[PDB]
Amino acid sequence: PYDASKWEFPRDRLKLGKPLGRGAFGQVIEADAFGIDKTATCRTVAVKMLKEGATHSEHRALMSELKILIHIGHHLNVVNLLGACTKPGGPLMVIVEFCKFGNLSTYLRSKRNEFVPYKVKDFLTLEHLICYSFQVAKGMEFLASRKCIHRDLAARNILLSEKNVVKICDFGLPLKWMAPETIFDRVYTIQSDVWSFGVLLWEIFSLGASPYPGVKIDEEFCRRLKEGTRMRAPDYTTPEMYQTMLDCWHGEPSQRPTFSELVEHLGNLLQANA
Ligand SMILES: O=C(Nc1cccc(C(F)(F)F)c1)c1ccccc1NCc1ccncc1
Repeated sequence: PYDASKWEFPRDRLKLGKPLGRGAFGQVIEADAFGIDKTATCRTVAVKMLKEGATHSEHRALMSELKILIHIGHHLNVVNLLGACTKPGGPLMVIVEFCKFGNLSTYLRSKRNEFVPYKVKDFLTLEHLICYSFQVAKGMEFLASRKCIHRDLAARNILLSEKNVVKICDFGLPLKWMAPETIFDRVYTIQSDVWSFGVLLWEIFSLGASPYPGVKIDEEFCRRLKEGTRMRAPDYTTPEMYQTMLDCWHGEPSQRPTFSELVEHLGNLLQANA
């Protein structure tokens, strides 16, 4: 059940602004929420709202997401729920903390000319890339502990906040990030998200490059994946990091590492890079 006293926010205390994403359900927009932090301050927030012409299935989907977000709770590497507009008088709105710097893929592409493996300014290092990977693994380990499956784990869903802090989100087909059991059997598990994490590692260590470059996405691509074909090492990877991708891309879901194993593994690589 939904706790109104804890999550209900007044529509009049919200000032909608610049759009961030657009889907068939509605849109993600940037807004200013006045006194959302049990105070009288102004906070910039991200709002997911339904269009005027909305399906009952669309309303159920946004309500489910609100319930999933209430269930998740707070974690530093997961977008935090601040409120909701569920009461009649306007459209259904889901309010989360805003991430100013956008998605990691777009950010890393803008920093290709600003990369050095290590410092002996506004530059990325190997430590940064391992840190982002580590933070995503931590947030995914938390989602697994709350018995949640992401369904769309990709760099476009990894947002960057202040102090190099990355947060897992969901703006919502994405065959490049999909595990073989998800394509061929439609099985969605936490182990199929491990496969997606491997693709996300490739995105991080290629500095925002698109997975499977120049490869046609169809039936042949799918048959090659099932046959054991894998992506070659990206341009900015370490040998250990590429092996971690290959472990995530194991054909058998049970033979892939868990997010808890990846947290420990990436945590040690961060130490070893120093
Ligand atoms: O991400 C949202 N919901 C969500 C749903 C399911 C799972 C998870 C997860 F990933 F956290 F488990 C998160 C979300 C909700 C409301 C508005 C924007 C949203 N995202 C885009 C955004 C853009 C800029 N700044 C912050 C966020």
